[PDB]
Amino acid sequence: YFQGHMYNKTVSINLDSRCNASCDHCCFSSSPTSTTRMEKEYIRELVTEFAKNKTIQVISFTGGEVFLDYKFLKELMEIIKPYEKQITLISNGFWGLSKKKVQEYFHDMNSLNVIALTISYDEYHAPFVKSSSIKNILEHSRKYPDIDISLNMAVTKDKMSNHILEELGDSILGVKITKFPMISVGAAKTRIKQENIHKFYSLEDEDSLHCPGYAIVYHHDGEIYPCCSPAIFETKITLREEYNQSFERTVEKLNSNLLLFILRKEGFKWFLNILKENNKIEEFDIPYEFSSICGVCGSLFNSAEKINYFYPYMEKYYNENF
Amino acid sequence: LYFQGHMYNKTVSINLDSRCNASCDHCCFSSSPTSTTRMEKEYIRELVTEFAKNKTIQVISFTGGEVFLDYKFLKELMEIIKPYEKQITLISNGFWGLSKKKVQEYFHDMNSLNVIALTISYDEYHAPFVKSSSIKNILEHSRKYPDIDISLNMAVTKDKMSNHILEELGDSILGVKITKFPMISVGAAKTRIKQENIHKFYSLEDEDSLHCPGYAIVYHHDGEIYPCCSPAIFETKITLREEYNQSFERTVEKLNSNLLLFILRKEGFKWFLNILKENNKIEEFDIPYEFSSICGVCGSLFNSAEKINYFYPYMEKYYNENF
Ligand SMILES: Nc1ncnc2c1ncn2[C@@H]1O[C@H](CSCC[C@H](N)C(=O)O)[C@@H](O)[C@H]1O
Ligand SMILES: Nc1ncnc2c1ncn2[C@@H]1O[C@H](CSCC[C@H](N)C(=O)O)[C@@H](O)[C@H]1O
Ligand code: SF4
Ligand code: SF4
Ligand code: SF4
Ligand code: SF4
Repeated sequence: YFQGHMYNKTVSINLDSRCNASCDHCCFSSSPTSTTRMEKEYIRELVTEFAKNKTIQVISFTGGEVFLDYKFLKELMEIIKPYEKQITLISNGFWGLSKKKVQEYFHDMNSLNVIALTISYDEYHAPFVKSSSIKNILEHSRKYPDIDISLNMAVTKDKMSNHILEELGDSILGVKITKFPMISVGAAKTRIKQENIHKFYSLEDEDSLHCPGYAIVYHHDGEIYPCCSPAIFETKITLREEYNQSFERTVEKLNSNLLLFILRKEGFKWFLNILKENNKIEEFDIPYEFSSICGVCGSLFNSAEKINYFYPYMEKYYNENF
Repeated sequence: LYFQGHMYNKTVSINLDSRCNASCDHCCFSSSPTSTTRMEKEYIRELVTEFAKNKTIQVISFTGGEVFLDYKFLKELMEIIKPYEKQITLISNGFWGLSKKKVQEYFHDMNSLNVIALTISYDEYHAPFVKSSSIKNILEHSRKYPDIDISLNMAVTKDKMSNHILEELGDSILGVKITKFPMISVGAAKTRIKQENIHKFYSLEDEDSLHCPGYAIVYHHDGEIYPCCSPAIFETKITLREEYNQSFERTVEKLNSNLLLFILRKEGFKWFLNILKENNKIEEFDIPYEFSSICGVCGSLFNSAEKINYFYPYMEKYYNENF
């Protein structure tokens, strides 16, 4: 039906860049002193709109650390509750230190339709959160089979989290664990040696270079991104045109965005072939090797000059097709 | 204009054979190269043809045994499904990863035959039968096929937690969903593993946490049809086959009209446990106080015709009160 929009069923909101941790890989460079965030009242309005929206099924919350201002998170989950939307959360699990706190939060999550909780723990998070805190959360989650539990571990060649998993003991039984490489963005750009980042892809294997898929995120910088990959936040791709924009308008802009249409239909080779034919790979600092497809994305579109360079080619594509 | 009809009709699993190249000490099926339990090949072709033609089934899953052992047969079944465009899932011990030719050829076939998920099982129990490098070859090659969801399932006990297994896989596990899970004490796990080494972190006190993970129809290699994928269901007297040539529509109808399973789903295990507790039947029914999974309660509640029949008057009362 031309505009079918298979992106209006989920939305993510990044509540704050503030975090109790200061992870050396952090794509947001989050820390207790981070000040980037949308205003609380503005977030209440966004959440109220997402709860009332008839197509949205799932609302996800991320940061930063969303459990740091738990009173506000619970307040937003209560706005959604009469509308019966599903909620997902991601956390560093610092709150797991008290088993009593873990029991209160799980009681709330279960009564507020939280269907998934992802806990991030690895050698990068370890200086900030104790292993026992993660174990308390993972162990208590067994009492709530309707909450899908995941453990996400960000790794490098020198920090593969092998001993982290062992210290977690049997608390990880039944938990989906995913170890993933670093995206070279934020604190990972300056605090991690590039040689320690796993390189799985190169500029020549163009057949594997396809975006995994779009998902709308209202970010703590006040912008709107087409996915939640750490790489996207340093790009200049935004779906925001004004302060008070509806989700119908955000979805319409995502579906009519020519760059994103070309990226989805043609893959990253359409853009890489333009830079290669114009001898711009070195001028635009495209890395030869990357840890993920998102690494190409971030390097192609992380400046106004780099994005604008494609505009005459996109205009030609629009005229040729359609 | 039609409210919700039958549930559990969007997926089906078929267990192709109990034969396997491995002889894992935990195996719920007691699979080995000498296992003879299996439905006939032609009978399976008919089942797969019916599932492919079926209007509601979206996903067809294959398991064993080791389904890649008789690759020619598996590929034939996947080819029957192909014109109907159903999604397929596979689970394997990955013994075929030792051969680079098999890895390339099998991934090409899976991608062209709409295989959306492949689960590889590797742990200390599988390790004597399949080399680590074989698993590594499969995981590494899977990166070239991003539309195939890859999972690593590791069966563990207190004495065999598979800690070194993960380390020796290196970075081939990056992006792979790993799940370590405890044992269900069925099959070879009943006699070859000490009960003390099986994790038992679920209890009866977690009454509100006692819910069945969900029903999924399984056409098993013993020729029976089961309402779920748990190794524990085989020991219950809960089955879905009434005759040799039974349609999938009939299997679904039987599952949806099973009053015990309706009550179990809607009310949870506490409905049955509360009846036992009120009449002091927990010890008479050998209900364990601790268990590795909720399926452990299931197995103990319904493992005899007399236990199932004990609930009949209460379920009849429930049907009359509700509906
Ligand atoms: N440079 C980077 N590359 C890859 N993953 C990164 C990253 N920076 C952060 N992440 C991951 O992005 C996820 C969300 S971070 C925000 C949620 C919360 N503070 C948490 O840590 O879970 C975490 O799993 C984190 O490890
Ligand atoms: N007693 C038991 N308890 C729990 N999981 C078991 C089990 N016996 C077998 N399994 C698991 O059931 C799954 C399917 S076994 C059949 C598929 C294939 N041979 C394979 O090993 O993957 C495997 O992950 C296996 O480890
Ligand atoms: S990765 Fe998560 S826990 Fe670590 S600094 Fe970033 S926001 Fe905080
Ligand atoms: S390829 Fe680009 S748009 Fe697609 S998920 Fe990765 S960063 Fe986002
Ligand atoms: S667990 Fe899988 S690989 Fe091991 S014996 Fe059983 S069927 Fe074979
Ligand atoms: S609780 Fe019973 S019916 Fe449900 S999956 Fe486990 S064994 Fe099967």
